[PDB]
Amino acid sequence: IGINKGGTHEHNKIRYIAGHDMKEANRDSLQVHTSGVCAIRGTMGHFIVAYCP
Amino acid sequence: IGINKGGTHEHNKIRYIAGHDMKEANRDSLQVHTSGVCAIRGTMGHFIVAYCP
Repeated sequence: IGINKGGTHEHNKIRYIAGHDMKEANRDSLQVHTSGVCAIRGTMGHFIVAYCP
Repeated sequence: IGINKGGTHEHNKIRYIAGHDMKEANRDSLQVHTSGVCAIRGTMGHFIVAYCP
């Protein structure tokens, strides 16, 4: 998470690559959830850390 | 619910109070849910009434 073609500190941007070309997307649409509705505390880099039912 | 600095019967005006001021918000985002999603019937004032699994 959190790269804008370079080092940056923010929480409204996610990167992915479709094919062999890099792309963009929005972090606010990111969601991780088990059988029940789940929530995200706060993450940085490759890892997503949270509580979850 | 349903107060816009005065009495009104409506479905798209919710007030949330941060600090010692008054603020505007939309009722459409009001959702109550346990592990399963609940069902809102229609409410008035300080009270909520609903079915829910």
